[PDB]
Parts: sequence; structure tokens; C-alpha cells
Amino acid sequence: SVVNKYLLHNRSIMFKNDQDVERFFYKREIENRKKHKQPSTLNVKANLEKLSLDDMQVFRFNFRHQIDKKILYIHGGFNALQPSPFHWRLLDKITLSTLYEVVLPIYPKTPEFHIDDTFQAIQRVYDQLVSEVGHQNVVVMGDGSGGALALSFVQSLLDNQQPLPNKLYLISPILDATLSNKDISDALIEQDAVLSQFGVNEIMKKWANGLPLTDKRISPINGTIEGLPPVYMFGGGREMTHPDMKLFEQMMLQHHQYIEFYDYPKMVHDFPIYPIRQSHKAIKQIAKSIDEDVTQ
Ligand SMILES: [Br-]
Ligand SMILES: [Cl-]
Ligand code: NA
Repeated sequence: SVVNKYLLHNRSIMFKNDQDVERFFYKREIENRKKHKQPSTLNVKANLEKLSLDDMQVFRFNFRHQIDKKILYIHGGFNALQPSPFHWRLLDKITLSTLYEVVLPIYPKTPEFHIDDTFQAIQRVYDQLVSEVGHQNVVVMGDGSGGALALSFVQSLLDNQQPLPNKLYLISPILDATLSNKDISDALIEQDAVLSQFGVNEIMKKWANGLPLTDKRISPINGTIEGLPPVYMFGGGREMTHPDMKLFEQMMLQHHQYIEFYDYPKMVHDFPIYPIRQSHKAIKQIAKSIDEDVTQ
């Protein structure tokens, strides 16, 4: 399996019990305070800018001096993990394929920080980028829990009458943090070697800081749909989020909101982070679609 071939134990949320959860939070509190660094062995092909915004680390990737257009990238990791070395590699590839400048904020993480900290930080970097190139030249993208953050954040902009990004990209978004969709079968659960209902529940409960997991800011499947910019979603049939992605697609369609869903039946959660041909195909689909004229 691709999951096992590239496994990082320090990113696993397959917790057995409360004791594993506590140990994870203990570890993440300590690790999250450290300055995040590019992987020591990774050749990043794009040019890299190591910036900060109000003491938050922000990395920017650009290629061939192409910076007139931005992707605000919200990385996965359940709001507890920092970017994977495979996230570094994915972002590099997207930069080189799209020729947008990819912006990677290291936003506040749980267990020390909580939902409002996370969202206020994303707002600040979004505002920064809009001031640089205009909202029409900014695309928002995220994977996993980062896809949830990305959708929830654009929904916040929409609810608050803020200028919206030209497009919104969701990669294996965790649209409902409860993962209680009754269409999630045992067969589907047995195919998913990455997600854990227990792990996602427990981590998200910590981050939510007293808010119910069903709150639309946490589970954006429950958030504003009408008025969204065009949405482009990527996911696999072997991830427990798949019923939620299909449900979200149905809701977008019903509300006459533009959605492209690229659904890969045999792919795993967050598949584009893996060095496999399907990832390269997904990246090419991002590149081909990202410059489509927005006429909605
Ligand atoms: Br596939
Ligand atoms: Cl599970
Ligand atoms: Na910045």
C-alpha cells in the first residue's frame, strides 16, 4: 500500500485510547512551538521566501519570477500537525505547474491554540495577499483538515461580505468533523488506513475549545453555500470522507453553485501528497482548471 510505503508514525492519528490521545497532545504542544523548517534532504525547485507576519512563519514558493497570482495554501494535519515533508514537495510541484506563488502560513495549532486563533491568522495572511494583487488574483486551496479550514474560511469571507478568492480548491477535505455520516460503511472504514473517527473527533474537540463539532465553522458542510466562488474538489473512494464529499457536491449542485469533483475511486486520503502517477494527474488537473474564466 502507498500509505504503508511512505508511512510517518509521527503523523498517525490511529489512537488506541485516551492515553494515546494525551501522549499525542503532549508531543504536539512541544513540537508545534518550534520554528518549522524545510526538510533537510528536500531539493525545493521553486524559489523560497521565508517570511513572517506578526511572528507567524509564512513561506512563499515561486518559480520563474511568477508572482502576479497567489495560492493561499492551508495545509492538512488536523490542526495539530505541522506540514509534512510531502506537503513541501506537493507545494513545490503545484508552484511549478500553475506558476502561481504558493503561500504557506504556519497557522496556530492545537493543543495550545484553538479555532479562533487559527482563523484569525488565516484572515491576516489572506488580507496581506489581497492587498498585494487583488482578490481576483488569489485562489484558496487546502488538503484534509486544511480543506475544511479553506472552505470554512471562504464561507467566513462570504458571510462577512469580504472580497472572495477567484477559486476555491479542496483536496480530500474533512467536511464533517464528526465523521458520523451513516453512509460511511464498515467496508469504507476498512479501506481507510489514514483517517480515524476517534482520532479526528478527539483532536477536533481539543481545537474547538467547547464548540460542538457540528458548528459550521468546524464542519463547513453545514456552512454557507449560496454565493461561493467556483469550487474544485479532489478526493479518493478509499477515504472515509467520501460520502461527505458526495453530499457536499449534491448540496452545491442543488444551490446552482459551480463545482468540479475529480473523484479517484481507488485513491486514499490526501492522495496527491504521495509520489504516484495519480497525484501528477491531479496536479495537472489543478493547472488546467486554475486559469478557467470565472463567469459565475
Ligand atoms: Br483511481
Ligand atoms: Cl474509524
Ligand atoms: Na506573507
